[PDB]
Amino acid sequence: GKLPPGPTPFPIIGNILQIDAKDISKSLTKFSECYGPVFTVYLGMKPTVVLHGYEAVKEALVDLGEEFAGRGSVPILEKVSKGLGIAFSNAKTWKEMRRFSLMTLRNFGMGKRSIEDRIQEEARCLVEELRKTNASPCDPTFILGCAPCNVICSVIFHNRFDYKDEEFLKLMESLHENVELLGTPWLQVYNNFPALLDYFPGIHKTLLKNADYIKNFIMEKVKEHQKLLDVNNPRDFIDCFLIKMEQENNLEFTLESLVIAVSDLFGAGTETTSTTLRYSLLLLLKHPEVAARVQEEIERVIGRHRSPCMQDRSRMPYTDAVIHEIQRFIDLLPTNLPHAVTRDVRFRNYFIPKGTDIITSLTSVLHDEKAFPNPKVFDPGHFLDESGNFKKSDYFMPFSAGKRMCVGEGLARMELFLFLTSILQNFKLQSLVEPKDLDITAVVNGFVSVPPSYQLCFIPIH
Ligand code: HEM
Ligand SMILES: O=C(O)Cc1ccccc1Nc1c(Cl)cccc1Cl
Repeated sequence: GKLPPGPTPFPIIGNILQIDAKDISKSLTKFSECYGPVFTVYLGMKPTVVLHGYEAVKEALVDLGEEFAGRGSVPILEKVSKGLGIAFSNAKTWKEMRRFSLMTLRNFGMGKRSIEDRIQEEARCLVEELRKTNASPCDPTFILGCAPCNVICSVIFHNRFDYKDEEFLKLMESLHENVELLGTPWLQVYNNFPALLDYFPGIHKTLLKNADYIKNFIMEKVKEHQKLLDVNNPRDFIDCFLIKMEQENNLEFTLESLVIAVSDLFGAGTETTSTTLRYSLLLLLKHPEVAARVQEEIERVIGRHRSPCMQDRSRMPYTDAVIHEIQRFIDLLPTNLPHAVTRDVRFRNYFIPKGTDIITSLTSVLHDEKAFPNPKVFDPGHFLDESGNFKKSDYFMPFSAGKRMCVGEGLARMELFLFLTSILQNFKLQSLVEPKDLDITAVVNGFVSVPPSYQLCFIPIH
């Protein structure tokens, strides 16, 4: 019996007034200092168990993986998914979509053209459009959003779009707008106070219009794929899904579920990778010696006359340590994505009833002071041994862990490695201000820690 301890909840509104509206993780870490690694908080009337620290997070997500494999409250967004898709689905529907997606999203899961090849083509397109900035000051937000989005287009539709393509920009504008409107760390909130929906219908209204533009953009391509389907040679996510439908026995596979599953991948993989890439460049501007050392490794291992490839990563410990350090340092999703227990569970000396929402503090793992000495300081050394070789850490958990762990983790890491090295191989980064005046403090917008706005010049290396 009994839920974990926690701050005394004021009637109806819960612990809201005790949580920093700008930085919930910071609040969760303060609560943990006086309630321990496992505590409860109220985002309204319903209790939410918070897991803080590597041991608690790992014990639940990994050791008790099935119990914590549920997708917690994610209002509106969960509703547009209609219990289908991957991110907000649960039980059998989730299991089948996730299994299908993992098998399909392998490097060579969709024919002879690997996911790596697709990312390499995009890395070249990214370098080309950066050349078009002609070494003038520019905000990289747009182009850095296009590349990741195009990578997903390539793996889903087997097609990429020009960075000036109307529908594509629209897709990104529809994706962006939708994630912005439906942005908040709590998330559990829209499943609580209905009066707020009417006070601020703006956030909830355009979603049907744009999330439908997304669903419509996708459905349109699906129809095109059905006419060109080759059962012996599927070349993208859609074909593989269409084949799974043709033969089948699976009622979980419909054109409706395909559209939603594709919406999820786009939603989960576009903004995260884009933000990480944008934050990467900022950190390189902030610590130019890091950028210089990565370039030294690029020249020595890859050289100047060929595109970087995944095989290069194992031979580039410094660059790998830098990519790991960027993800750990930026802590993209401070509180992960909301989980929920799939059944009554006795976690340690506490009892957690089925359906209870769970929040895991990834910030507490990624910034553990013992696993990463001086955790608030950017230092690739956190992933380097005394001999300059790459050093793994069980605390490197930016993609989460367990049964719900990021489905596109492999794809994301390839994108970071190939885009960053292709960028540093072809350009020197020049900031308008000195590193000492460069703001690198993140501001959590929705679920994501985004870097402050900045501009830079991409000076071609020749
Ligand atoms: C730097 C980029 C990325 C980061 C940091 C990231 C991080 C994460 C995290 C922390 C979660 C939540 C895990 C949980 O519930 O415990 C997640 C979920 C997910 N991610 Fe990513 N992600 C990134 C890129 C990608 C990409 C490129 C794709 C798409 C191909 C994608 C697809 C997914 C999906 C489908 C889920 C939901 C999985 C499920 O509920 O079973 N992610 N991601
Ligand atoms: O699913 C979407 O349409 C995007 C979306 C909206 C709200 C909350 C989460 C997500 N996707 C998502 C996922 Cl699945 C993991 C990490 C980060 C993000 Cl933004």
